[PDB]
Formats: sequence, C-alpha cells, structure tokens
Amino acid sequence: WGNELASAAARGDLEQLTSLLQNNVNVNAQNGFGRTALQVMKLGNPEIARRLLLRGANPDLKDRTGFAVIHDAARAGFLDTLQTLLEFQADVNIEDNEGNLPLHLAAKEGHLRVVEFLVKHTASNVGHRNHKGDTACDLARLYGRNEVVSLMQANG
Amino acid sequence: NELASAAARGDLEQLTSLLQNNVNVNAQNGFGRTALQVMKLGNPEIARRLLLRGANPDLKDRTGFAVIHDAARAGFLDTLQTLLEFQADVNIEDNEGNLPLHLAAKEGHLRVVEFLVKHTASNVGHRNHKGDTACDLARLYGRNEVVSLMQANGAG
Repeated sequence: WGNELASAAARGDLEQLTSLLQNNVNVNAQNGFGRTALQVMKLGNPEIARRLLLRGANPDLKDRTGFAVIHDAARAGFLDTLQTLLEFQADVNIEDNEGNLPLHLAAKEGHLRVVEFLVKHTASNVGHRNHKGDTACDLARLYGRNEVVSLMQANG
Repeated sequence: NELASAAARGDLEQLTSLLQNNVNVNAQNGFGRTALQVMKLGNPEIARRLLLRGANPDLKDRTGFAVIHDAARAGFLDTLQTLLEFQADVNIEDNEGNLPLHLAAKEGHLRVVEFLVKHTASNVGHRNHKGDTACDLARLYGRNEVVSLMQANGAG
C-alpha cells in the first residue's frame, strides 16, 4: 500500500492510485525514502492530490529540506494543486529552511497567476521577510520578475 | 416538454400515449433534463416504459447523481429494480464515490440494501472518496439494522 500508493502518485497514474485507495491504506504512510504519496506526487495532477487529501493526507509535511508540497507547487507554477491543497487546509504561510513562503518561491520564479491568487485570495503574509531579510516582492525584483513586482505593489 | 412533464407529474397514461408515437425519449428540456430524470419517484411503470423505449438509465444530473442514486437514497425499491432490469449500472458512483448501496445504507433503507446485497452486482466492498464502505456509512449514521443485515449477508 504505502509504497505502491506513493509510486502511483509519483508517476501521476490516477487510475492506479484510485485502484489502490480501494484498499485499507494509510495515505500518510512513508515510502522507502521517507516521503508520502502526497509529497512525491507528480504535479499537474490536482485530482490525485484531491483523492489523497480526501483520505486524510497531511499537506503540511516537509521533506529532507523543509519543503512542503505547496512550496513545490508554488515554485513550479502549478496553481490547481496549490488551490486544492489550500481547500484542504494546507498552511499558506509554511516556511522552507530559509524563511521563504510559497509566495516567495512563486514570486522568485515569475508565476504571476500563482502570485495573484496568493496575494488576492489567501492569508499569505505579503510582508514576510525570509531569514536574509527579503520579502517575496524583494525576490521578484531581484530576479527581474517585472510583471510580478508591478502586480504585487498594485495590491499589497 | 410533453413527455417530461408527464413523467414529472406521474401521468402514466399520457406518457404511454406519447411513447406509442415514437416521441424522442431522451429529449432534454430547457433545464437540460430528460423525462426519466424529472420523473417523480414511486412510479416504476413510468421508469419501465421509458427504459423499454430507449431512455438512458446511466445519465448523471448536474449534482452528479444517476436516477438509481436518487431511488436508493430515497428508498424507492421498485424504480431501482426496474432501472437494473434495463442495464443500469449498479456500481455507478456519485461525486463523493458513493454507490446506490452507500446511499441506501446511510439512509437506513433496509429493503433497498437487502436487495442490493442479495440480488445484484453491487461491489459490497467499494470505498467512497473518504474511504468508507456502505457498511461503514451505516454504522457511521447509526443504522444498526442495516449493519446487521449486511453482516448476515457477507456484506460487512
């Protein structure tokens, strides 16, 4: 179960995942390397996230390096999974090892729609400074994410 | 409109006259609903005649329910049985992954549950999105007679 459930999620095989969920499984079980199905899930599959969360998957878990799935979703620009994570109470203000929130990571990578959603429809602390004293907008400015900067200062 | 309203208000005679003239059994009214969907439950003959004449039994409404879900949920054995005699999928899932068995069990519709566990292809072990079997739902809602019936039939 735990291993196979993680495997199906990592591969993005919804059919196999749903087949596996018919069993009495602990969706928060850790695979061979200490990550759960939700943590290893191939992004771009919001339904897999939904099915894992509907079964009780903890979204706030962190990996080797203090990253929660929402950090990964924000950094890579996967709005759908970020939103489903949030509809299931995931913490928007979860910080990585350096004090960065999902907003810092989306801002840094120039994911305008993700930043817009976080700034406008979430509890994201827009003024949160990471450990080096940088806010998400500071990182957007540093990485040349002009549209993100403009958007951030237009509403926050 | 003629066929749909006839089904909706239980006018078996008008419905049958309409059917004799090869009326389009699967026409969708202004709200996108067929005669079988608007059909008032407790009128198995209307269901039977529509089906006999070509009504799609597996159609889902906008809330994600097939007519068999409605009949099981409300305790209308007769209509559920006829739906099945015309190939309706007993294992059709609503938006939450519930089978008609889950809905009948949760509502304590003993005779409906009895028929599904004894004379149909219902997957008695099917889990919905929260991971619950029909028997799990029955105990969750305190339907002990339903729990007893299921356990007495190998469906616990």
